[PDB]
Amino acid sequence: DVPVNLYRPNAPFIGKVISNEPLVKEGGIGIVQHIKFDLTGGNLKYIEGQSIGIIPPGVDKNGKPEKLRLYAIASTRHGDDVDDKTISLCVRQLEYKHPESGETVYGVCSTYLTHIEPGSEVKITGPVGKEMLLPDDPEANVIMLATGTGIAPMRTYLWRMFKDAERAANPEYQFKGFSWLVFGVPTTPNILYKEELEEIQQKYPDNFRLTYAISREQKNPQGGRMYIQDRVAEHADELWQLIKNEKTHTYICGLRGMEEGIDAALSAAAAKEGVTWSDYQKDLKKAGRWHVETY
Ligand SMILES: Cc1cc2nc3c(=O)[nH]c(=O)nc-3n(C[C@H](O)[C@H](O)[C@H](O)COP(=O)(O)OP(=O)(O)OC[C@H]3O[C@@H](n4cnc5c(N)ncnc54)[C@H](O)[C@@H]3O)c2cc1C
Ligand SMILES: NC(=O)c1ccc[n+]([C@@H]2O[C@H](COP(=O)([O-])OP(=O)(O)OC[C@H]3O[C@@H](n4cnc5c(N)ncnc54)[C@H](OP(=O)(O)O)[C@@H]3O)[C@@H](O)[C@H]2O)c1
Repeated sequence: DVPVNLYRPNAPFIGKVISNEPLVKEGGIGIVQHIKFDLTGGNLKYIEGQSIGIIPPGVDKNGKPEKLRLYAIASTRHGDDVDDKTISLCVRQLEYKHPESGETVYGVCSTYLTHIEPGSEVKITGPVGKEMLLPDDPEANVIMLATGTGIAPMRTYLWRMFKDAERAANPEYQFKGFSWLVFGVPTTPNILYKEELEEIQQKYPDNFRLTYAISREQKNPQGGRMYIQDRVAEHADELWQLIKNEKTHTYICGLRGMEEGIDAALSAAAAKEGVTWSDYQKDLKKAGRWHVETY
């Protein structure tokens, strides 16, 4: 019983922004915002791992109304206030140089979202998605591999697993498994949710492990920027040991470029033991224990 499309793109939920809080500390690169919306009055229900569409105001270059952009939900089903009245997103402002013009360009929806004021009414659709759901089993193991805003669904899992108010609100889900987050961002001030992630590891050293790939402050053994797949390769044998456990789920969220390198580290470790990764991975997919959301 997973609710999907309670509000469709043609008839979105309209809710007010409650707050818009900066996640990149001083010295960091660009802007990433934690935005929380009010759902009271409507009936938008959601669970961890799902996404929502935001429809920004305006029309594109062709005179057509702007389409929805999808964003991973960043709060648990209860919302950040733990009262079932809200929903949060974790949004990067898109900013780039035009290939042949040199001008600074900004994305439409991510600029709209990152500069939104509390009290603004926003078009919301969904929730959508069944690919990234957490298992109900409190004895599952959870491997999370995340670049940038890819942390968003991981935040829904981790908070559900480890937040005081969440543990008090979910008596049927007291997590006892092993949890491992590998998180790739460019700088320390760019570590989204740093303090809260570090708080979790301190309180649950046996249930949660936190590994960073800080791409501009750390180098991989081969001279390059420290990326996710370099952390993966570094712990490849242990991770493969853990993936072989039938209770283990793996979640990948962020850049598609992280996948090729993850498969190569694991293909190597799995071959040491006479197992062809790509076929085993095929089975994991079918059994629904390999979860991928790249964009
Ligand atoms: C499943 C899913 C989940 C997502 N979750 C999140 C999330 O949690 N947080 C988040 O911030 N985003 C997330 N996104 C991405 C998000 O949906 C938007 O795509 C993003 O915010 C940019 O939208 P925009 O409207 O700001 O940019 P737009 O105005 O739509 O512009 C994007 C277009 O800009 C062009 N572009 C980009 N770079 C260049 C370049 N270098 N040179 C020339 N053109 C370029 C491309 O044509 C691209 O299609 C997710 C996407 C998907 C599909
Ligand atoms: N990471 C994502 O979730 C994602 C998804 C789609 C698009 N993007 C692009 O990145 C911009 C910012 O993204 P955002 O804040 O989520 O992420 P952001 O903080 O940049 O974090 C992305 C991390 O991925 C690293 N990285 C770059 N190329 C990689 C590769 N091939 N394999 C593994 N890791 C790699 C980046 O390192 P360096 O920059 O130091 O190389 C950085 O540490 C977006 O506006 C978009 O242009 C990112």
